[PDB]
Amino acid sequence: MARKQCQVCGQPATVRVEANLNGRHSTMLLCDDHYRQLVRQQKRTVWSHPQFEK
Ligand SMILES: [Zn+2]
Repeated sequence: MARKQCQVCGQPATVRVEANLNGRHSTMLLCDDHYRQLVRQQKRTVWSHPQFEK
């Protein structure tokens, strides 16, 4: 129950983000673009792309 929307914008959140805080399951709802932007803030872990590689 308790329908929540994107906490940033009033659009339907297609992504459910479950964050653990001291065991507490925090359910944060964001749109896809927001979530991608959020993960983007965390930098990129293991990503390789040819820059001058052939
Ligand atoms: Zn949104």
